Amino acid sequence: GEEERFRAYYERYFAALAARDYETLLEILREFGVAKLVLNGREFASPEEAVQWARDTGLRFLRLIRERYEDGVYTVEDIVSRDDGRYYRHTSTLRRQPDGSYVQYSQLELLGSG
Repeated sequence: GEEERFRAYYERYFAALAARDYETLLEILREFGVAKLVLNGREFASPEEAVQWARDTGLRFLRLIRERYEDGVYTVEDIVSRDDGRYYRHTSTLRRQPDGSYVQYSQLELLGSG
């Protein structure tokens, strides 16, 4: 039931981001086995760097748009914002690796600012 595991993990994830609780995001990434994040092609070598990014930008959660499940590939699209008022369409693709860790590929597309 990898699809159920995916969805329950994302509930914990987005709810923690709705609380701006960046440390819980870290524990969830570690527990699920995400070893690496690549964001618009930039390497974040471990969950530490990913959550440092979230804290440093002041990442906020606005809206979930869709979730799609495939064997070893979980795709989510949501809307997020930063401290500086900028809004993004976020497409995350979590890919299971041969050794059972996951790599998250995030694409962030600017939706604008006030």
